[PDB]
Amino acid sequence: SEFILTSDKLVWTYDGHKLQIEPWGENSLRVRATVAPELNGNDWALLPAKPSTKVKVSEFEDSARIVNGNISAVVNGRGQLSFYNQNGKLLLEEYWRTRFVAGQGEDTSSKYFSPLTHEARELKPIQGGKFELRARFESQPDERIYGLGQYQQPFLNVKGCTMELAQRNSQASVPFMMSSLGYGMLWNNPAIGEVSFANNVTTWMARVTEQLDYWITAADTPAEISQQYAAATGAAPMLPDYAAGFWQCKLRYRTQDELMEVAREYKRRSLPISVIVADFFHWPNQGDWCFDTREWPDPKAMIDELKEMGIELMVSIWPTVDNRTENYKIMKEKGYLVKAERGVPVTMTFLGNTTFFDATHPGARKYVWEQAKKNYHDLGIKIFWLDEAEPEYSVYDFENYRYHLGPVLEVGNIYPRGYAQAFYEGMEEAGQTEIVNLLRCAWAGSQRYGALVWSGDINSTFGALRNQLMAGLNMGIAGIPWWTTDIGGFDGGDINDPAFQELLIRWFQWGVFCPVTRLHGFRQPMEEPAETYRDGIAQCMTGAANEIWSYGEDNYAIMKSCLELRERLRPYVMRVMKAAHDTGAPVMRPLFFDFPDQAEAWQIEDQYMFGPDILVAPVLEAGQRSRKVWLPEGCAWIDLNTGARQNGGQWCDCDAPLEAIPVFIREAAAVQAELSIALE
Amino acid sequence: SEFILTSDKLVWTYDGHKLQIEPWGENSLRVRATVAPELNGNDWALLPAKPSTKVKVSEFEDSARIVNGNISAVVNGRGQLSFYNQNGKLLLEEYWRTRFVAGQGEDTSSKYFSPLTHEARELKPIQGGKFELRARFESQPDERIYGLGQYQQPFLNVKGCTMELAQRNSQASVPFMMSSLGYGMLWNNPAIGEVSFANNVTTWMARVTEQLDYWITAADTPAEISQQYAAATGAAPMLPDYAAGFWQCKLRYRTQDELMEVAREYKRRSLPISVIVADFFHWPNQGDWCFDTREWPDPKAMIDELKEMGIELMVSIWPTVDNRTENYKIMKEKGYLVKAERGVPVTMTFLGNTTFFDATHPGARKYVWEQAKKNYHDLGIKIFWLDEAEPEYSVYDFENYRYHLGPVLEVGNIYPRGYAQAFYEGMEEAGQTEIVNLLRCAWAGSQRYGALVWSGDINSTFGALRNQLMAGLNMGIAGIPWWTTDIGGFDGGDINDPAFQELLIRWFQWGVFCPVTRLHGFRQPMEEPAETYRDGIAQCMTGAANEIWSYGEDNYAIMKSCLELRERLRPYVMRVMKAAHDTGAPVMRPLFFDFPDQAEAWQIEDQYMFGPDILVAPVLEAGQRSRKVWLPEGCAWIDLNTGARQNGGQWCDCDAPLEAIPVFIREAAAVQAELS
Amino acid sequence: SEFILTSDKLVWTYDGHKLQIEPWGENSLRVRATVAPELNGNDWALLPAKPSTKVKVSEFEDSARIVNGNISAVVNGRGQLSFYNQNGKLLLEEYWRTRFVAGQGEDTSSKYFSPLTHEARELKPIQGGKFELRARFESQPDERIYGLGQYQQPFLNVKGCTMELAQRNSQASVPFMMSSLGYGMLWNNPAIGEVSFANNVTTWMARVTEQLDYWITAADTPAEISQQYAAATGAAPMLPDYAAGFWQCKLRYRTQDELMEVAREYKRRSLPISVIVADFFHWPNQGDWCFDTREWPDPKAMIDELKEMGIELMVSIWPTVDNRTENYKIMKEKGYLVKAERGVPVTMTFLGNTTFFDATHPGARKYVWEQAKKNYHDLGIKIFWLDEAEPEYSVYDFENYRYHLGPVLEVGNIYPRGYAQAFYEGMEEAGQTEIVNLLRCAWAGSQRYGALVWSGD
Ligand SMILES: O[C@@H]1[C@@H](O)[C@@H](O)OC[C@H]1O
Ligand SMILES: O[C@@H]1[C@@H](O)[C@@H](O)OC[C@H]1O
Repeated sequence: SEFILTSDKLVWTYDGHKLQIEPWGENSLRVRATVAPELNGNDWALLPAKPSTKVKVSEFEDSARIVNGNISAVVNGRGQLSFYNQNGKLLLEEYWRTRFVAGQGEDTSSKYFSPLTHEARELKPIQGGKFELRARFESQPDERIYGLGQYQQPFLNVKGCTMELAQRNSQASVPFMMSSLGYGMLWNNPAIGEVSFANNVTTWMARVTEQLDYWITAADTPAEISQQYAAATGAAPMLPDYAAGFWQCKLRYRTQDELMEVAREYKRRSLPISVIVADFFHWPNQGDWCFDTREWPDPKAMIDELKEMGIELMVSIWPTVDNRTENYKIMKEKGYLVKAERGVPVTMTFLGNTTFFDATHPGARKYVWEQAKKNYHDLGIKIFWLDEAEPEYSVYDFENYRYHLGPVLEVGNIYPRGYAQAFYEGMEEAGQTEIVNLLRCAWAGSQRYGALVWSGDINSTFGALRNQLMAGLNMGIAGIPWWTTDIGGFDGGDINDPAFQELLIRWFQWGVFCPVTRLHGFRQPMEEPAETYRDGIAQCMTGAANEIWSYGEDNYAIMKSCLELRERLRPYVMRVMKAAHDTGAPVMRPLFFDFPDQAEAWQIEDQYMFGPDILVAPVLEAGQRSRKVWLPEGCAWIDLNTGARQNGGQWCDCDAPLEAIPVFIREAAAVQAELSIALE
Repeated sequence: SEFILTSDKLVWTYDGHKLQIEPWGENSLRVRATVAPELNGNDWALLPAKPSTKVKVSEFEDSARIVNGNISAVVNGRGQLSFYNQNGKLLLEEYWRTRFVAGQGEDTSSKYFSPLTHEARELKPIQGGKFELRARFESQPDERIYGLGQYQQPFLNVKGCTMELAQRNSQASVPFMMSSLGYGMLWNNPAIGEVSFANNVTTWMARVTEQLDYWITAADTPAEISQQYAAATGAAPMLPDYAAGFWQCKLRYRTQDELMEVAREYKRRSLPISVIVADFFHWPNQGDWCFDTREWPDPKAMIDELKEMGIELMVSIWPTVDNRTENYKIMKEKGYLVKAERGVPVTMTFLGNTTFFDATHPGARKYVWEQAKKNYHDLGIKIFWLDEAEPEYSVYDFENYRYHLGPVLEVGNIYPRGYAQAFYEGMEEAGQTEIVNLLRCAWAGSQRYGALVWSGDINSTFGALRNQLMAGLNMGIAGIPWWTTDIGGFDGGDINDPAFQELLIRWFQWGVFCPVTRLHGFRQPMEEPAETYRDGIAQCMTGAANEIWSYGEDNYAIMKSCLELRERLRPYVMRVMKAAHDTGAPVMRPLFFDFPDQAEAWQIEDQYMFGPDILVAPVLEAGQRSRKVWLPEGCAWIDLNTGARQNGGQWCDCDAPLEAIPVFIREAAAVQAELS
Repeated sequence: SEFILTSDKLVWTYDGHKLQIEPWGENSLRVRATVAPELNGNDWALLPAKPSTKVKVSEFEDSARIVNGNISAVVNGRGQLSFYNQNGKLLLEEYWRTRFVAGQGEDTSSKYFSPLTHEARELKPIQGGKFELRARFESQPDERIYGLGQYQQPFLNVKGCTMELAQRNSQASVPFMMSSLGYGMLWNNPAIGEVSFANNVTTWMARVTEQLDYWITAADTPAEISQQYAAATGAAPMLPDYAAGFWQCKLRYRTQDELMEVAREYKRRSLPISVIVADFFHWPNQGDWCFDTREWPDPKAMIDELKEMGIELMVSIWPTVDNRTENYKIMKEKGYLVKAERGVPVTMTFLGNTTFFDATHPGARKYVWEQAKKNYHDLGIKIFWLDEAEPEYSVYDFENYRYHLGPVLEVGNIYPRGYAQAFYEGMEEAGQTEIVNLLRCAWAGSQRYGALVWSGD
């Protein structure tokens, strides 16, 4: 057992195991461990640390301590690590269950004493290869845990849940967690694996990795933890003003004329609309990244007319390259494609045999961007829909694929970040200052590349709606403030069905109070294409209509008033977006973000704060026409739908007719005067 | 998608996947699934089923259904399975998250619709080999889960916990679970893996296996579930009388004279003592399985004097075979040893380079038994301490070891069952009835081989005591009624330390109300052997004394009264042991076993029932001199220590002086008269 | 298909596969290939090359060519490589059997056209890991092949033989071959593997590696090839004069008295004797690296008398460290031991449970040297018997052991070179010139560390 200490770094070593703990921003430490000769140069999501104020390394009781403001790490003589805040409260301790550790007998008075033989930093060597990593920590009885990204499950607090650390359609692993004990932790490792916050033990796992790497931070409030995390992995940029308005989309406007008729119809009805969208397969083949001139005869004319109308066009980008295209040949020559480890060299079989571009290859990123620049951005398109961003392998056999940076098992989760990066850096280089792209997935730090994330191809049910609410709130805690969904969900909504229409309205009403308000879906009844193939290329179907007038008159009136409300909220939304850019605060956030000292704020999962001034209580059940709403203590609240003033610190039994979900405004906030509050 | 239905069997198939559901005892079904050409012949823990008269297989719309009494299974046209009780209530449903399944689009109105692509029955092919199995089930927000064996954790209800399906010192995987929703389930698969009862999904995993195999049972009460499980995997036999008395042990009586002096001191003071124990390294070398005559000059004379005193001798058995022994040579010739897949052919390095005998090899079982028969059983020893039963690899690299029945990844967890079987079958064939052996580990069905399990080499702390209460209760739920601990814990207790002495008293008081009352440990200050080596063989140390007079007179009086109390309890213990044999009920039970209709019985984890008539509320903290005790509704309760009558259905603040823990007797139960 | 050419380097690339060919000494080329982003910094046995002044790089038709004195490499537009001497004679040709390669159809008039689909440079990805390498070359009907090291087989010419690229007691993989066609080739890769010079195809194999790396040289005579190889991997030093005399040894002189009785009896009979040897287990325990004073009560007096007699003492060094020793404890603390990947942490069980010192770890080399220096070299011992140099695992499960430089599968064969290096560098640092140590095993370049190899048990 040997400490190698300096005035601002704590190293411990035994039998080739090196543990290194150091400052990494105010109130924060980075922890790395390896059994390789040295630590490698991989920083993954961590940006360079701003030098720390008042770091102190010391020795006591055969241990070493490193303090960095509000956090301290204690490594004992057996190499066992625990973290404390400035008040001496335990935040996080390693889980050890051994009788012999670091060449020493374990202390029999400790819960660490056990014949089971579990290590807290298990770097299990893979034969012929690298290491399978398990980092074990003790569970704590009181601990509530948030963040981790976007998971399809009805749990805000994920203590007791196990999350796959992998990217799949409708899932985003963004492995920053925030704990009710007053710390946050980033698992700074893009390897395929798992995090289980089991009641009996916390275990983070990487299938293949070179070393343990995580970042841990402490503060007295959630807001400070979020700010410290944004300083560590990057701030969201400022949202462009157009992105706070209404986004109209469906699967799919098949032609220029079809898309333009929808846009004109919105303007004819004097309805708000800021973005309209050309979904996938508007192109000749996958990997061409251009409009098919047969269905889209004059894209610049479309874009020019849309600009007169005050509407931005977004276009679908797919990361797939079909093996019959010119770009396949060139990208294959240059090694810009992902590779199958075994079997046929095809990563996806949707409407052709395609291979994903390698978003971890800087050359590939630049190649794909410059195709998009030439064929889209140069025409005035300022938003890209970066779909299939995981990427969506036809079969998720992560072991069978390899990237520029290594096997998908080792580096796979960073793919969506690189995909976002390709377009952000490219667009910034082309002179665009405010950049937002719609990403289906993300990793830690994706926020810095202007990633507006949406929750993918979920089904159209109340079950899904509930899952999306939890996922979006957890995404915000994981540092992704720009987040949205397909209003109505993606799959299964028949436009004539009363059950789906009710879901649509509830989801739309929630959508008004999401970071971005975006209507999209694959509506039934679907329509097969006229011809199944053209030039040997399989043709893409479309769903039914998905405009706000497509669901009858009564529903149109509700959705129209939702659009008008969203317009009135735009100034507030932009203030909250600025605060996200400035402070790392999420836009939609759990009640505990704004009211951390109130017990109920840590228990309630079916309410949230849309910025600091608006309390939202969505309706998550079919048929429900009332619900209970807790009003936080510390201010009075104005009921948006009735104008009644309610004191904080009580439960209200709120009416929830089909026409409105319960929403309350913080009394005397600037947003109160910006809204029209009717008296009923 | 194709159903193949008969009068008593449901089969579903698509793309080589075969799902087979059939009756397996009353109110029970066996579920199997494979992508191999056919199901194999491995039954593992399941005994032959008594034929069910009431089985009914039906087809309706696109689905098929099989009912066996109080359980039914429905399989839809997409091969997705859920279970219901006789009232039609959901017990358990598979977890599917796909857009396409069984050649069909998934229903978009169902929570099963998802692009994530998780199957409920994932048989993932291992390249060049067999399958990595994951069986996924939906979680339920109100589901509380018990059993699974013996885990070193402070949780009775294990909903939210993840348990490793592996055997290590102080852990036993016995993978039967009982749910508060009204079903029990056996994972009938000995593969290394894991069970995660996570809030978001339940996942059972097997690292290497040929097929999915589980057994599920339904009843309106826990008692019926326990009974149905015992019919599935085997009844505990009848406990022999002598096992209900006091078992005296320490690490370690180094000589015949040392052991005999302790027994003589117990008799000199007219104290109860039923079993005395010779711990490990009383032998010349590992794999000799005999007394070393230098320290044990006349074993027959020891056993005869102990018999005159009314005491049975138990002896340590280690499954290790040192490579310098004659038995290593012969066992190596016959192929009766465990094999390392890679590296030096050594499985443990404790006091020698040893290799474990293969408890899954029927020949090796017979060989080891016949050695123990010749050197011990023929002398009159009739209890064996089957230690290191996991077995305790120096390094738990399960992938690096192989048994007769296959790689340890595929079959490893059945080792302790085979180890118990070797001795139980051997002793039965030698004419012994009512067999009991002290096993350190178990698998499903170990109870049928007379396995008294103890919780291994835990530390001597109050934290450990708390874990042991939970583990023992969960072992009973998993069908292991004969269970015990080292009173005082194993490791770290200094006999002169007041703090340890307090723990010892609290643990002893609890041990009186355990299925077996057994004093053991490795007490400080330890003593190194005089000679480190003798004939090149590393010599084993000892701990300090561990007799009831070794901790002063005040503690002596307390433990003496504990032994006298245990003797008065013996007829009740034998009644509860017979009930365990007859009905599969545990001996130490969670409150919900006897009071399943009462909410508090499913919440309280620091009280339990010692049989149906005694409520026990252990003191689990240093310095504590009182505690809250919930008294179940439906009977009056008699305070064991005051004789006071208390009505059921209330919380009482109970006196808990150092000299007694709170214990209550069901009013008018036969044991009331027996105890005062 | 793309060539990236400079005046002294040929690079070809397609789909991330990079092939790099460059001069590496007179009449010699280095060949490397990888599918990683770039070539790594591992040179293994190759010393830095003296600059070649007349190197000529050209492109013609769809091909490219690099000439360096007596050798030239030609790479066609499909990335297929062949070597020629100054007379235009074919030396070595890659083995390809495909219908489609480097994005192009294969030529149907060539023996390379085949549905079999074998590549000459097969970097087969290991799932979650690195690469399994096979480098295939055409066999040639009258090629005779020599070198490769020390194999227990009655064949000087090894055309038609298959040699394991692994170290075992009585075997040494030193993977430099000399062909009768007039070239030499070093497989500059320490991975566990195989070289088969089969009549139908030549295949070099590496179980685990990051990249292909070999060195190839051409000349009109063997003597020139041997000279060019010594310039590439290092010259043997000058042998000390005592090493040409008679070395007397047995298993084993157990005591100081027994050894000295033999030495004196050689002198009493007026017989020549230059070296006498103390074999293994003259020490208290494995990893102590000192005389046991019970059997060897005054080592200084022994060495001084042998010096008067004109005799050098050599002593047995074992690389094993028994787990009861003080050096085990310290070497474990510092990470200076070889590690088992699975199972008991024991690499050899001969007369105790021992773990090998990691001869690929620079710190461990220095640690073991300094023990031998304190206990042997400071007393006047000038020769070390570096036994068990493979090292001799009780079980040769190469997949189950890992070194400082990586898994034994990737780097294992360089261990005996590091073991030699530890003592050579240490003795040189202590002021000794003309160093010779008795090594049981070797890799390419072991000669530069004064390695007198013997053929084992
Ligand atoms: O949102 C959808 C996206 O997730 C993908 O499946 O491509 C079509 C889009 O409509
Ligand atoms: O209980 C102990 C057992 O678990 C093992 O370690 O052998 C010695 C016994 O005292």
